[PDB]
Amino acid sequence: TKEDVKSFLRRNALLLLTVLAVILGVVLGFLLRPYPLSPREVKYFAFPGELLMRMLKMLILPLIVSSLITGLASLDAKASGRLGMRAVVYYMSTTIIAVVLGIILVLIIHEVLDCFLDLARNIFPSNLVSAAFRSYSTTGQEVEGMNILGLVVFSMVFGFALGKMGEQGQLLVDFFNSLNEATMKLVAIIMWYAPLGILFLIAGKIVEGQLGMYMVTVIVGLVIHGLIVLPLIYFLITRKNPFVFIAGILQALITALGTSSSSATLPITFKCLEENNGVDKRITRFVLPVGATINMDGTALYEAVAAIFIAQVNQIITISITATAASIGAAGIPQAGLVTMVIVLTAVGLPTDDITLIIAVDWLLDRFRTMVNVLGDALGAGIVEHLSRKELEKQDA
Amino acid sequence: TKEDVKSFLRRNALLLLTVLAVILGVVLGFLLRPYPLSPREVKYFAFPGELLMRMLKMLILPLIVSSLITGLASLDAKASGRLGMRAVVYYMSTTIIAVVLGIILVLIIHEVLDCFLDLARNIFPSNLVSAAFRSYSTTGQEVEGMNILGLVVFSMVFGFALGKMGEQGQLLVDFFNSLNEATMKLVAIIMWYAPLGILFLIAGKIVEGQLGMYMVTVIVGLVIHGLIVLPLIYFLITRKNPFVFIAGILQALITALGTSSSSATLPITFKCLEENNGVDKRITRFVLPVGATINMDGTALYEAVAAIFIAQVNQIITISITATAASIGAAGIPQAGLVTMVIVLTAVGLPTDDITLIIAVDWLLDRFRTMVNVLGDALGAGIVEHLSRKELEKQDA
Amino acid sequence: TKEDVKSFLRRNALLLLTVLAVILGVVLGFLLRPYPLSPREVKYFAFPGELLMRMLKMLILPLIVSSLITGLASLDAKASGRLGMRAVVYYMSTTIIAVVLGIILVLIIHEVLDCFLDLARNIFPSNLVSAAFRSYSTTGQEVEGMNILGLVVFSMVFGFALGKMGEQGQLLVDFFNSLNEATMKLVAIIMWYAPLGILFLIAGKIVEGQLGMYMVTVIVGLVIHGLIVLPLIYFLITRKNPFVFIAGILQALITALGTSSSSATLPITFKCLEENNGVDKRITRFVLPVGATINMDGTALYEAVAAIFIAQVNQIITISITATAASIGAAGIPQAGLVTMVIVLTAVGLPTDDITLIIAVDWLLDRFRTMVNVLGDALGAGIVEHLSRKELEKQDA
Ligand SMILES: COc1ccc([C@@H]2C(C#N)=C(N)OC3=C2C(=O)C[C@@H](c2cccc4ccccc24)C3)cc1
Ligand SMILES: COc1ccc([C@@H]2C(C#N)=C(N)OC3=C2C(=O)C[C@@H](c2cccc4ccccc24)C3)cc1
Ligand SMILES: COc1ccc([C@@H]2C(C#N)=C(N)OC3=C2C(=O)C[C@@H](c2cccc4ccccc24)C3)cc1
Ligand SMILES: N[C@H](C(=O)O)[C@H](OCc1cccc(NC(=O)c2ccc(C(F)(F)F)cc2)c1)C(=O)O
Ligand SMILES: N[C@H](C(=O)O)[C@H](OCc1cccc(NC(=O)c2ccc(C(F)(F)F)cc2)c1)C(=O)O
Ligand SMILES: N[C@H](C(=O)O)[C@H](OCc1cccc(NC(=O)c2ccc(C(F)(F)F)cc2)c1)C(=O)O
Repeated sequence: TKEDVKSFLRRNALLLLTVLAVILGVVLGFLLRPYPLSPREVKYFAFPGELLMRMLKMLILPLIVSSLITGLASLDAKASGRLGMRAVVYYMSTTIIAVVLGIILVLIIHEVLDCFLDLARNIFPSNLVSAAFRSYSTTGQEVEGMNILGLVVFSMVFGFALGKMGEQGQLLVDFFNSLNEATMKLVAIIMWYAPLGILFLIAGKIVEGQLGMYMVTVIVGLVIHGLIVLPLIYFLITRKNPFVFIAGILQALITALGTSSSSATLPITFKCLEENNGVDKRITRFVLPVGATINMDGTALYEAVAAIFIAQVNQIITISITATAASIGAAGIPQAGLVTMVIVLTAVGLPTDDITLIIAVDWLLDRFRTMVNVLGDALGAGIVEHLSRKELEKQDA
Repeated sequence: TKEDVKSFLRRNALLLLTVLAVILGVVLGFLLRPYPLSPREVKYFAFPGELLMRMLKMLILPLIVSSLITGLASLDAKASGRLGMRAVVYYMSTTIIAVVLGIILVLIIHEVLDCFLDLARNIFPSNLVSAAFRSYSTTGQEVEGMNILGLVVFSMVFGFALGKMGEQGQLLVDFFNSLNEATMKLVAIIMWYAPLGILFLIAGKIVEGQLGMYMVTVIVGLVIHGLIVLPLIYFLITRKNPFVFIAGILQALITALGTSSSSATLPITFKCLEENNGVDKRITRFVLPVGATINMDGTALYEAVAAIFIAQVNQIITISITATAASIGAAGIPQAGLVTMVIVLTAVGLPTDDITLIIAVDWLLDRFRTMVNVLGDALGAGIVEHLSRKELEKQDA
Repeated sequence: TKEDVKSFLRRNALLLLTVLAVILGVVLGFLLRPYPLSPREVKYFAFPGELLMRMLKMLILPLIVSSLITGLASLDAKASGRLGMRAVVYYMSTTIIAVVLGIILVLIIHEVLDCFLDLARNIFPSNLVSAAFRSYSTTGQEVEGMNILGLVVFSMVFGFALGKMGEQGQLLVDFFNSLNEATMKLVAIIMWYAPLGILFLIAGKIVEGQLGMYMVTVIVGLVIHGLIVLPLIYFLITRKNPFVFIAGILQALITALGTSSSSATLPITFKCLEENNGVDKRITRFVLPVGATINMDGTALYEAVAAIFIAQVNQIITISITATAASIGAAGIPQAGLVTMVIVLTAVGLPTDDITLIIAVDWLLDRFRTMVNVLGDALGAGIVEHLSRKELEKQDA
């Protein structure tokens, strides 16, 4: 039992390094906490964690495009719809269970139109080159930050258009498969930088009562949905140990607990499922890019608790529907999850000005929130893969 | 005669739908006209027509690039110059007849240097990625809106550079031919959205004497050049019925009567000539992208009438040359045709401040103006195709 | 001797034309010098030289990307490191000899932290499409002008990732080799415009004591390092006549003496080495893109003289290290070499406000400064090619 320890210290050496970086990140951060938290000084200390995010976000653009293009071309007309329906039924339910449990824990223990239009404006981009670095935000009208929604949508219909012309449109698919493979080699390179980054990402961010109880409500709620409810969903589908599957994607969850972005961690998550858990590439390039942008189970729970927590200052159907709708939401400027807090409160009738209270604790919750967002699509991949046994068998020979 | 009606209701079902959308567009627009024409309210009603333009303009960038690249590579050194000379002699004459007839109807019934330099600055782009979403406008110096001129020029010399290296540069040509085909599948998809868009595009834009007579001068002038002069040019070249050819490209003219942009309609025009009229792809990818940006017969007529109409408030050679030069013009910010009205009046000596009069009626004229711009290159394609009998025969085997 | 003159007037006809353009450029410039040097008037006269720079800079982006991608894929794991180590040992020494000689001639005859971070932020781009037209400059935070550093770095690791997957990643390499060849055909086209441009580039820029002696210090210093020291380095490696090699790349040096940018001239330099001097493409696509951005021997000499020249108004180790570090420097906004003058003086302790003195003469020195920057990598190519005899032999069959 205590003899086979060295065989684990050599195998998962980097997995121990990113864990030790989480340990040392708490160490160095609290060590430099008594010193002044000057804006420049903080941003200079949080620079090796900043460099990591630049390498990580540069890799997502040629990843999501090449993923969905080959992902839909390598699937039949009915096979693409089937795999999709299996994923959507999973996405909607996992964002509906997290909101239900999220509403229970808080009730037991404790322009809006222009947003709909901008999302629709972003689903159909006016320019593709622009979409690769610009999103639409009304009131000039194009804000900085890649329009992932417009790219995901275009990549799907373009990829499916290739999968409908076959022989002619094989060249482009063979181009996008080599490009997806090249960025999957680049992710193995940037993988080694992760410990040095995850350290300064959480070391630099810790140098920044009534909220005390709220913090535990969400944290425990996320543990019940993520480490209790979600593994039971996997066992109800595959009948395989999920706590061994989750172990394989640890390097992606540990980084999610640092980066706080399912986007920044999607290339590592892609490697953790294609290499460690050995999931079929045909479904990773399909489920993972969509899942990271739409399936946000960690967000659904946090949006529900925050809406009822501010009600203490002062019709659950108007809150449960909006919090599930906020999870699919990715409009305007890219943020930490506070970008959609105005929309979730206006539709019900709660005070919008009560947001400044939760922002002080939000940053530590964001790290746990992202872990569930990644765990949602990660476990979801196995569930969709197991449910698409016929579709994946027919593709070979 | 009245028995073969159902065989037309099933065949050209979408062509009847876009016509009925033009009918219902007049219906719903005038129905909601008594109500307040509030800025937000109008822009929200004109949203399903707005979404259409986003899908349409996203498709032009990978269309014009792939069109001209394969279009010049699939043609010999002399064959490219020949086909080109046939198109230029046609372009210059169709913009010279429309100005002559345009000058007759109005005379019978009724910095400028920095603009030349910006056009030249835009012919040779400083950066290609920039050119895909930015144009040059002096006084920071790069305005939003794709530099079509710089793309058309580069696409030609890049495509011809591939057509000069052959075997080596075949791979890229085979890539750009699959990409042109993929966006031609995407246009068939967006084709079905057109009725729902063309409805709200003209329904939302109708909720917005001396000019009364001017409006008819241009409208009748356009009918004489477009539906009388232009079909006679086609009959003088092909000796085939043009009123059957124009019927094939109806779905592109009906949309031009809505979108008001030969750019937005170029992907539909590409489908209407490659699928309905059965024109050779080798000349569509050649003539159509250039024709939509340079051959503007509807503009030449409107620029001539507007210049002499403002003279009523108060040397035809100084007006006839500038109005033909305004048609080739595509500099600065993309507009509705009023962007070049300062240039056409300064060179002759007419009052520039008299522009605010015609802008109120310009929007309805723009819809008819574009129809002639599309009809110019559409009929032009057949004429060039028929004139390049030897060049297209030698290319096979 | 005087009989074989016509055989040179027909062969190097364009090389005589660009030389005659340098002659006529001095002629027309001084002819129009008595007239008013109005801002607009100057910019309109310097327009045919302006058009040249637009064609030249549009060609660098698809050149450097395709160059380094095929350049590292067509080399073995150790072969890439070897060729690289040979180039780096050459780069660092040529920037160390130019600073040493630069420090001798001037001493015989006569936030800074935010700059380090921005360079590191630019080495790892956050977005690739952005990197193709945007650089990082702190205090919104992304300035206009292609991030060459981030492109050079990415192009290397992406190209090497293809060279590690072989057969799979051969398609993309065969794509990038056809694209590098296409822009090498486009450079032969733009080559003919060079005389008409180089004329108005130096004709328009000449219409714009204590500094008199400083001007000669640098000019003579550059001649000693470039036309005396550098050819001796080539003879110490190849044992071949360098004054015949330099003659082949004349059309690239003559243009450098006009454009004043090693970027703008890199496509011509690429043609002058691949066509005239007959250097192996395998090392041109390797050494040249890097060399133009990092190896700046003309800058190292000018940075050293300017730092000690301003000391006349008032520890050489603090000046010699910074001037060598300024040569590798390419951060923020693209300039004429004055962008790094604040950094080189703050680290030592010299007055930063004394910059406004040398800017009046800097423009004529810049033209000679660039010639050494181009001559550095041009001669460097031959030296690396000769030093990589084994690596280039093993690549064939
Ligand atoms: C809110 O945004 C999304 C985007 C994608 C999806 C689904 C998904 C996932 N996960 C992936 N990878 O592919 C497809 C999906 C479909 O349901 C539709 C499916 C599909 C089937 C058949 C034809 C198609 C043509 C174009 C695009 C998708 C198509 C592909 C769901 C919601
Ligand atoms: C104002 O802007 C334009 C742009 C294009 C054109 C003509 C055209 C049309 N329509 C198309 N499709 O191709 C060519 C044209 C030529 O006349 C030139 C022709 C050509 C022949 C031979 C070599 C070439 C090399 C580079 C570019 C074009 C070349 C191609 C005319 C005016
Ligand atoms: C300041 O910026 C630079 C960038 C490049 C270089 C060198 C160079 C030149 N000149 C070129 N063409 O390629 C390589 C170089 C290496 O030293 C490293 C070399 C290399 C070898 C092995 C594996 C690599 C993997 C990724 C990138 C480069 C790699 C390639 C030096 C400094
Ligand atoms: N931390 C969460 C959280 O990034 O998944 C989430 O972050 C805020 C947020 C809100 C709405 C949309 C997003 N979108 C992304 O970060 C994103 C996710 C994935 C991609 C993709 F490219 F597909 F990989 C691109 C972008 C993020 C939250 O805190 O609620
Ligand atoms: N409605 C006309 C009218 O778009 O063709 C015309 O619109 C204004 C105008 C003026 C100058 C240039 C343009 N250019 C375009 O709209 C355009 C046309 C074609 C393309 C292309 F990409 F090649 F398809 C790109 C842009 C438009 C007019 O009203 O005179
Ligand atoms: N004239 C010099 C001088 O352009 O090489 C130099 O110009 C200023 C300067 C300073 C720092 C960086 C640069 N970089 C470039 O011009 C540049 C060089 C090469 C490329 C590349 F793309 F690789 F070809 C891109 C950009 C220029 C100087 O005067 O010191």
